[PDB]
Amino acid sequence: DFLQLHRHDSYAPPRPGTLARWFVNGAGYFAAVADAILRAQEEIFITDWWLSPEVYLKRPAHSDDWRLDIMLKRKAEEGVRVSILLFKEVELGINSGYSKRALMLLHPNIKVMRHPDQVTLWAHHEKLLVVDQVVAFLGGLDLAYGRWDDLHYRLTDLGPDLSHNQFFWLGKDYSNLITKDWVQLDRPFEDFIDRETTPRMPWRDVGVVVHGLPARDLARHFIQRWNFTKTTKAKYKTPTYPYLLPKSPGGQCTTVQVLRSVDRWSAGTLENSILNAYLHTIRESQHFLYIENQFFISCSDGRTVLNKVGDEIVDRILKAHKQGWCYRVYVLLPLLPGFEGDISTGGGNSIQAILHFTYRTLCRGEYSILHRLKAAMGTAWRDYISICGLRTHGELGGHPVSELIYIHSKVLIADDRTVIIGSANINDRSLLGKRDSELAVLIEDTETEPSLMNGAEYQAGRFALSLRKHCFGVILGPDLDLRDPICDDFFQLWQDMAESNANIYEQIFRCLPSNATRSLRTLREYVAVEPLATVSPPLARSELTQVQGHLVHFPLKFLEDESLLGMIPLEVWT
Repeated sequence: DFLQLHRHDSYAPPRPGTLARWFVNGAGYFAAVADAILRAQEEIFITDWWLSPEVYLKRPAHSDDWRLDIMLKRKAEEGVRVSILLFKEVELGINSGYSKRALMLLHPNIKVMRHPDQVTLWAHHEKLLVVDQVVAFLGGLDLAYGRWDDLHYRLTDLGPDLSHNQFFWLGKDYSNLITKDWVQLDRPFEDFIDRETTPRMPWRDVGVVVHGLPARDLARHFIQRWNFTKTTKAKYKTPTYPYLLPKSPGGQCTTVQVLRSVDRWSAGTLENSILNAYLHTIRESQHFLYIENQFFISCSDGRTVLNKVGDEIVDRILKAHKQGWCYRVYVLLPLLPGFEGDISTGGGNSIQAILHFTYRTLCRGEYSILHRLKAAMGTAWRDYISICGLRTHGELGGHPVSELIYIHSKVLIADDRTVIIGSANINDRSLLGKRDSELAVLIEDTETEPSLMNGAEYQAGRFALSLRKHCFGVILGPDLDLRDPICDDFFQLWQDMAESNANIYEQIFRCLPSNATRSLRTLREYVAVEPLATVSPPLARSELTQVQGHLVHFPLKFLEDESLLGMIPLEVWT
């Protein structure tokens, strides 16, 4: 199975008959992770870009039960060997030193290695937990603060002996990473933003659990990285860090293939099979793509942006337009990048740098998707691609408040039949292989159910259709017909709701980003106006009843008059 590369040049072959189950949001994912830890008998393997030891896997907490570090300590006390690989930041505020020391203190059977020790731009980004080399969790969710959430996407959490606790996010877990970055992680149960005045930011993400052969394949990636990391410095070469060896509930039978991005620096071998699977899946798609991703930085110029995901999307749309076939691309992006900054004053240079490359993919310049579509078909591009974000509202301090829903997912769905779930963002950092290390699974359905595709009967895949309908249903908010994802009536309904919700949120909250602020000049005057939410809470509440779902148009004109791009290498942002 591992003497030679496979489909998409992956180290692992496709695995038919694999039981797999998807998760939307951290609540179900973290609870299933907890259940799997509890039943571990031999080994637990964990990779994290950030691991918060005191995070709770089930909420709300009333004791030390379900706290990550306590759960791992008890399993280690039972004889389970826990092996953990953490990213070593440049003291970023993730504080891997605190995580390492806390985990190593728990029990002698828990071993942690950090990497890299050299200065580099790139990171270990994959999120993985494997139990007994037979059950594997992956996706966009780190076992970290701020990640737990559910369909309620709560903006508030108002209700150390925890017996009477009612909070869902204790201490550092209550957070809004755009308002303020994490500080003082060695004080896990102390707030660092004002619960009474400062809404948290909802976190949307996608995970998956796979059983059997793909879980063993994922264990083999962990083992390869573990044994490679042993050789990186003298402390890790000793038997204190043992050589690891491959061991030769709602799940759907599928065909699953593991994919990864790794390089010499990260694993001692080269692979970019996530990128390969993305390009092949887009090229071979026949009806639609649904893309929910934290980043959308693509369209190659051969110099500053290299990955061709955006280029394959353009070619696929142009091909469908040339042949006269119905084809839709849904892109769901976070309305603002997840960096600390004040968007009312422009957002700061980190936010603006990401915004620059985001709009470069979307609609600004010769390489953008919309410029190349407009060139071939003019205004008809709106028939083939819709770019949206998510927003919600609640109440705090006696008046409505609003916040974007942070899309941290890294998922693609094609044709209601194929799904890619992993850690890889759509940017060069995740996809080129040479930069950040990443994991993903390509999930192809072999079992189907009768559905619709532009009005015709269509055998859709069970795993993909259930996931796609769950995304659409949450995003759109009973009598909605979600069977057909590309027919004219539904696509119009999608665009109408995205525009209607965006207009209402702008009328009530004057929230940013917005097409109303195309320069920093106009932004300065725009934010000096008090929004209706606080001027007249009753009038604001009445208008907010017309919102349905969370879908909002992604404003394509925000700060379009500014350049948005000093000595940091540009590849930091791509």
